[PDB]
Amino acid sequence: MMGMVFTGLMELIEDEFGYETLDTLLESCELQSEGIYTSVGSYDHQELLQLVVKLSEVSSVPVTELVRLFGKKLFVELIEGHPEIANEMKDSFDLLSKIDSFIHVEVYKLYPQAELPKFTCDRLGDNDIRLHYQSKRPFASFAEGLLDGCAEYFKEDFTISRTPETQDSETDVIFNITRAPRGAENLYFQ
Ligand code: HEM
Ligand SMILES: Oc1nc(-c2cc(-c3ccon3)n(Cc3ccccc3F)n2)ncc1F
Repeated sequence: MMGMVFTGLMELIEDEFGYETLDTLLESCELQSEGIYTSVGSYDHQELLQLVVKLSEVSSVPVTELVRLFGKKLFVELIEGHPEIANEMKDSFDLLSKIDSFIHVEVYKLYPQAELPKFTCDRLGDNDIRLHYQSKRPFASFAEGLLDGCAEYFKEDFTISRTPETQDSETDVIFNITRAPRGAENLYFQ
């Protein structure tokens, strides 16, 4: 995921502010080749970061506020990119129990330039679910951008939380997904 992440980013700055602004972004990153390929490569992580820090100084958009909105655009692009991937899904909850089984397994088999960490899923009940992610590069803001984007297309109301034990720790993060009434809050505390 790097060639199509560039596609979403180019389309976002061109429509939101202009092509002149997109021109400045291009100037910051010198391009040896054409500069716009297709999804099939695999650049560095700093490459994406360089275009992110320029987007944080050119539009004055924070790296966290931009990571949220960016998550929404690219995720719905995949929905309109794989029509039968949407048909096979039944709900966002089922989506959580399908992410590790076939979604990232089918891609891994048909795309060897990607690598994934460990994923486990415990079930506490109906209104509580737990997702454990073991990775050395855990960005909570990025994860919320993709999970909430999915709940954006469906228009549901799920809330992704986190625990304080690994709240400020890396390598392992404990997430808590809770199904709220969808129209109630401040029922208990915290
Ligand atoms: C909400 C749905 C999904 C979740 C939560 C999810 C989550 C992830 C995570 C956590 C990463 C790596 C991010 C990181 O560790 O920093 C990732 C990467 C990737 N995802 Fe997804 N993904 C989802 C759906 C998709 C979809 C729709 C596609 C396409 C079929 C897809 C293709 C990939 C590929 C190939 C990677 C490899 C790792 C990378 O992005 O660098 N993902 N996904
Ligand atoms: O004219 C167009 N406008 C938009 C658009 C639509 C929304 C929106 C409206 C309701 O919720 N989000 N935004 C807000 C926004 C989103 C992300 C970044 C900056 C932003 F300002 N931008 N997208 C395509 C167009 F062709």
